[PDB]
Amino acid sequence: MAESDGAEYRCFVGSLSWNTDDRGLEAAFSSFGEILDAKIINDRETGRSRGFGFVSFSNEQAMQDAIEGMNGKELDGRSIVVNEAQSRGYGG
Repeated sequence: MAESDGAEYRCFVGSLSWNTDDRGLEAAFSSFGEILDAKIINDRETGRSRGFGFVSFSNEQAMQDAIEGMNGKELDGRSIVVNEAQSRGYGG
């Protein structure tokens, strides 16, 4: 099977803060399957969080059973949103 930038299991995770990082969303998603990455983004000059990033899985079943359950859950004291991040990442 072809794992490409068009055909990977990568999705967006919003909730994060000046207290939360990629480790904290990885620890909420690691219970579904084996993680490839998580990203947390801020302006490192300004000290200002975007408060989101991406999470990615080694398997599709883990991504889809997560997303269908994840809508409106609470991580690190904040309410979350989930959607796919493949086409916005590919830019096509």
